[PDB]
Amino acid sequence: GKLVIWINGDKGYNGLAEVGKKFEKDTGIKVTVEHPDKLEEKFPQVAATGDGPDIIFWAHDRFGGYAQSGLLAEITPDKAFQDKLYPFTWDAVRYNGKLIAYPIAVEALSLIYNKDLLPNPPKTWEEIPALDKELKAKGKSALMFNLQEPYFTWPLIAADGGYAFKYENGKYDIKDVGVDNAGAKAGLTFLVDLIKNKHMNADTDYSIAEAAFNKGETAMTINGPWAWSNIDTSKVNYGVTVLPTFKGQPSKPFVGVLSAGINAASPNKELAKEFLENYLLTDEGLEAVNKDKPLGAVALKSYEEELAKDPRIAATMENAQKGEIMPNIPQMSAFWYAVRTAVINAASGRQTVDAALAAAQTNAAAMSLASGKSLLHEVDKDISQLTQAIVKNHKNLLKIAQYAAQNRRGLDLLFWEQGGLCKALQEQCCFLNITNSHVSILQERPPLEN
Amino acid sequence: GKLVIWINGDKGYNGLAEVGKKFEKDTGIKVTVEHPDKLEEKFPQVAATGDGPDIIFWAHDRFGGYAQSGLLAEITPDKAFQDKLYPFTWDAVRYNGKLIAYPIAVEALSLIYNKDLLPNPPKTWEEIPALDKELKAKGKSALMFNLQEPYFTWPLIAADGGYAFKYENGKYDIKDVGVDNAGAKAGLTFLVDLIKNKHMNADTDYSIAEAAFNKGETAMTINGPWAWSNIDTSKVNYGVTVLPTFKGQPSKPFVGVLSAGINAASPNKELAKEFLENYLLTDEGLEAVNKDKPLGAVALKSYEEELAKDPRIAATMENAQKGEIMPNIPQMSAFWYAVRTAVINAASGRQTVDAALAAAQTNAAAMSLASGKSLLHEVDKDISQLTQAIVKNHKNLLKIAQYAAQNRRGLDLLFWEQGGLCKALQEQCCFLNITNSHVSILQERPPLEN
Amino acid sequence: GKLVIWINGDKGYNGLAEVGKKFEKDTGIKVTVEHPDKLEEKFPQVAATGDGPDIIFWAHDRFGGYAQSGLLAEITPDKAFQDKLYPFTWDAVRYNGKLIAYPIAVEALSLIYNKDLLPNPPKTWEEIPALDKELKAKGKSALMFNLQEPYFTWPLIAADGGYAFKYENGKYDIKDVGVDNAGAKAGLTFLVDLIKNKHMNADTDYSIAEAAFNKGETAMTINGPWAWSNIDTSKVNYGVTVLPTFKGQPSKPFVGVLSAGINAASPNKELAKEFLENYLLTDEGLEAVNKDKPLGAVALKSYEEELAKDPRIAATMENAQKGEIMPNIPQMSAFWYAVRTAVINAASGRQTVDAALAAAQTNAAAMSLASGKSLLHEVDKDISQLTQAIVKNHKNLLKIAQYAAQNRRGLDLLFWEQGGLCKALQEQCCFLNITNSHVSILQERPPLEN
Ligand SMILES: OC[C@H]1O[C@H](O[C@H]2[C@H](O)[C@@H](O)[C@@H](O)O[C@@H]2CO)[C@H](O)[C@@H](O)[C@@H]1O
Ligand SMILES: OC[C@H]1O[C@H](O[C@H]2[C@H](O)[C@@H](O)[C@@H](O)O[C@@H]2CO)[C@H](O)[C@@H](O)[C@@H]1O
Ligand SMILES: OC[C@H]1O[C@H](O[C@H]2[C@H](O)[C@@H](O)[C@@H](O)O[C@@H]2CO)[C@H](O)[C@@H](O)[C@@H]1O
Ligand SMILES: [Cl-]
Ligand SMILES: [Cl-]
Repeated sequence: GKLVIWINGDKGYNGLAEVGKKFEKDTGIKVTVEHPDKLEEKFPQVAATGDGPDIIFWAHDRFGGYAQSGLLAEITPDKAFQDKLYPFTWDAVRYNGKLIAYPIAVEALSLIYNKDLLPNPPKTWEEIPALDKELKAKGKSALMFNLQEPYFTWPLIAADGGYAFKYENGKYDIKDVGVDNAGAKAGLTFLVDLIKNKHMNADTDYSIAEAAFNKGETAMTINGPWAWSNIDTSKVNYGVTVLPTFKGQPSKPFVGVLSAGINAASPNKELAKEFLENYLLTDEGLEAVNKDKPLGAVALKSYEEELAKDPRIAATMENAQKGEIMPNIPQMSAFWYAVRTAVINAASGRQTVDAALAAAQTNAAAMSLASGKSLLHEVDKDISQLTQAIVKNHKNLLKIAQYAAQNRRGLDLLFWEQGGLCKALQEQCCFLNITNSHVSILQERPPLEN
Repeated sequence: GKLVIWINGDKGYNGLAEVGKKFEKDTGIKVTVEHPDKLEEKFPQVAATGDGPDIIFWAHDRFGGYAQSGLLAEITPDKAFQDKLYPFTWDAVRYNGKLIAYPIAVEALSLIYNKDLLPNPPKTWEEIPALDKELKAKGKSALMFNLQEPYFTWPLIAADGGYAFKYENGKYDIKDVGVDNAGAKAGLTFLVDLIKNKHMNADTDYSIAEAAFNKGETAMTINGPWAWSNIDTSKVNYGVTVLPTFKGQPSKPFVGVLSAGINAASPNKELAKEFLENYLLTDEGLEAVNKDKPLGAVALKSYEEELAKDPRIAATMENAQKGEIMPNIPQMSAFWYAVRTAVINAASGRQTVDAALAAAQTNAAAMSLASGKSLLHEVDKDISQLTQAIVKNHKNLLKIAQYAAQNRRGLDLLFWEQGGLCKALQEQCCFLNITNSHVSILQERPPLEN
Repeated sequence: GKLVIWINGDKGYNGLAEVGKKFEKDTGIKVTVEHPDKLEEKFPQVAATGDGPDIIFWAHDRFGGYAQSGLLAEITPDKAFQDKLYPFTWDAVRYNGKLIAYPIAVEALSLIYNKDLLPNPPKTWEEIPALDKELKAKGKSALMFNLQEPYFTWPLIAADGGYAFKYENGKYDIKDVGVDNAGAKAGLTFLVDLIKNKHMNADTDYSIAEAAFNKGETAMTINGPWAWSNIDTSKVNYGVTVLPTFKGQPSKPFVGVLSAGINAASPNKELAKEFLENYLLTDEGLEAVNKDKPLGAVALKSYEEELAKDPRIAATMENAQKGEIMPNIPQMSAFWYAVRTAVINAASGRQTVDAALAAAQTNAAAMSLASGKSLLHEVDKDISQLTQAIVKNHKNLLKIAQYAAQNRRGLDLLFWEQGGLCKALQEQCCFLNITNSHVSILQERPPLEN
């Protein structure tokens, strides 16, 4: 009989906490916003047991999976309301020919540079290397951004050719991935060469890249609206514009439409519908959240009209224009996971651009029972070994125990006219009651081939 | 040169032990019947190594898999003998266009109620809730049955729509499952609501549900022929009739034809053929087993004629009539496993009806090497941790040992004119020979990514 | 700026070490040959990280996989050079319609017998049993060979029908395997019957079978050119001829074209091209390696002309003629692995010919997330158990520690006018600083279902 919302801790939550009050005293219903880590992973797990938030906030790309796993309820926006929001963002939230989430805003990474250290930014990726040179001599760097999430480097990977799944005739092809073609390699190798050439680090993430640009330690960065807020507060004269090109090709970023979905396990299913339909998705609702952390190109037509006239937003849309709309299909988590590994491995040097990118593709396929078996049998040789080790420790323990007991025996004899050892020290007596049941249980332990 | 049969401990084994004697002294060949737990799982494992019984008894549904795994021999019933048994039960035991087992009897769950506590039983599922109310007030309950095996609750899941695989044009479609559609959810949610509303328990199984109906603690129950025996012995006036309806739809139970198969690793392959063809599948053979535990609608035409005129049997057939014939395809074990998990999870509340039922479906598909890899790598982070723990224990052990040795040192000095410690206590000396080889082996331990 | 080659330790490496010198002083570039165990497995792993050899030597069958994993560079043999080598061996090294390795020689197992113990060899498999009888009476055996690698017994498995993948219309069909058909079983059962009948052992490998034939302990053996060298040195009058027939059918051996590939991670990519194109693949290059360990039917036309006139080579080609060319497709490692398991299991009796051969086939398919899950959950019940065991050991350790400390306490009291225990023994004091951090870490340990 309440209402709980979940949003990314990197978005305008306190701003949503406000619209969360408008609902409370104007409806009485207590709204509560939460922002946990690994949100996209947590929800599906807690939601699966009937727990979790009534409303979930995340990009549309991973909703199809939550829907496939049957975790949310189909929303029912009255044919009228559907015309308050842009049609293209409605599709982004329509899975299996049905609506599964309320689009909130359109996001697209952009190129943020500090006009005070770089009045004129680079129009090409190819020149950042030599540009970083000049700045490194001055103490700072040229470009810094999160290298932990494929989301950021992907725009470069797609630039010269890379692509998730081919959208063949209004239908994405799962057997048609393109994470390991020419364009792909090209992009990744360049990015890596950047780290290889000390222009970039790899242990670098979000808080690391964010704190650096904001401290003026770097001239460039790649992010989305939500960031702008913290830069303003940092009094650094920044500028938002189109992303650099690669091999003459514009960086193709993956665009996502942040959405609000309704936990199928939710009892307050209408409370939500009305909170989003009549409280959030309003010009004054989108605004409160925006004052907290820029949403970008909101879906509400009325609000986008006086938001689109802003350069930071115009550039975000040009970027999304240059990019592609993320797919819905449940095969995203995999895809994304595949690319996270490639990028991290290739960058960390644990893999090669050619090797990493290949794995990504080939691995998107089914593993034989054989491997599962081999895997199985393998872990056995393993577990078994831990056992004997454990088992052995027990015995030795015992050998030590008896040894101790014996010594203690001689003591009691020395302190006999005292009452043995414990009585002569006038202290609580100790006791070697030693027993390890699991020791045996682990020996019986049937084979894992069952 | 002998002969061994395996049957479920819940069926008429001692009755088969008798026909097992008719074979012995009338052929000399010693027959032996066994009934182990997890029979359907055990056989494939022991049979795989050439061990196990010459003859196996279980429902036809899982024989295709034993045949696929190449565990049984094709039977050779002479075109004449095939007309002693009902044609429809012959199909149930024909895989890949070949015969793999001898059908014994047709089984179909029914509704058993105690006429003395409920003269008139419920014709609908929807009324058991309120009916359980009246009885709970009297001390007993309304319905109780095994909730550990999908077999029992399935009739409800299929009732309003659920289905294993769609039989498209004389061919079952593996890509066409129906464990997560409307009818499915409907049924499961109701069943769960029954437990949710304290009308039913979930930790409840066979022996629990069987002992309750037989003790008169409950008015209803769902089972098959084999059960009737123990009720008779319990002097409870029971009645067997059609299963209740759900949403106006009759509970569709999965019918199985208990069969006898021949271990391909069997040397006494003809001994079997003749034991089943000329000793078991005879009116007097089926009868002996029947006196032990009701087989149901046997396959032997002659015996079914004077068995079908029995209400308990008429109702069993009406039930099977209302239901569907179980598929042969090796993809049953999976399917069944999928539903066992759904039902147990949904009931125990560990999952939701919508979440559980979905898993069942989506999981019937292939997992990426990625997951296998992720899984792999994951278990590593794990195993490794156990190591260091183990490893650490060893060291501490040693620290303790030396500590002990030292103390012992001072003792020998106190009891020096005695011969040290051991000599003064005049007892076998203890010894700290401490060594854990596996400790190192576990350190070397290559990564699991190989 | 160097150059490293990897070849099997069972081939002519020192011979290649020589041609490795011709390159050095005639180019200055230092060449180094290595021969590690599990080469085919090692390379893909080290090559994946950018390490490993610039050139890899192994049969063509597993190159497609290295290419699929993107581990080698496409070679560029000038249209002219391609006519120095036999066209059929060029195909063997062409994957995805591109060249990935330089063919070196064509290999095909043969039948080696000691003319001095068996002037006339068996033309059929069926007679070795009774022939082994006569010889066993004389102290020796009839046939001995490596039973650890499917490569050797495969010629028998394919003889009467077995086959990897069906080559349908210039295209191998992955869904069309034939490791579990009639011919297959036939062959395997016979082979096994050979061991079952004490004519053959199963713990038998290469060094075991090689040392026996060379010591004159056996009259026959199955191997390839590389072997001949060691027999010559052993002064045993051997003979190389066609393989025995099975059920009237000639043993169909799998032929491989030993090839040299170029690590895609290689900086000396041209150094290689020139080492193989102008130094190795020359009549004098092939020769140096040949003096070390027979290559067989080399690919260099000029050298094959005066090599083919040799009986050992004529017979090798007749054998390959009777056999089939190994496929390129990455699905070989699996296939091979599948057959290694079948043969070892069937032979060791851990499985039956019918059961083992089936697994091989059915397992070449995808495993459900279910199994992965079941597997997962299963390992949990496992890991968890090891924990509590470990955990328990810790506690007991502690109980022992305190016990020890206490005893020590009484000692210090006995040796008080000495300075306690440590001071009376005038030795470094011991210390029970006991702490197992992982103990807790392992308790927190989230479930593996994440
Ligand atoms: O990097 C993989 C990740 O990419 C996208 O997530 C973005 C999200 O859309 C943005 O709104 C912002 O919060 O940052 C995320 C990356 O940190 C996908 O939407 C997401 O599913 C995927 O895992
Ligand atoms: O619950 C899954 C289970 O269902 C069927 O097994 C029945 C069997 O047919 C009956 O004869 C009786 O013994 O009880 C079983 C359930 O306990 C399937 O035949 C079986 O394969 C499946 O696992
Ligand atoms: O037994 C499986 C194994 O077979 C073939 O390997 C042969 C190789 O071709 C020969 O040149 C020689 O070295 O011995 C090997 C078997 O020990 C396949 O080429 C190989 O991939 C496969 O694993
Ligand atoms: Cl002690
Ligand atoms: Cl331990």
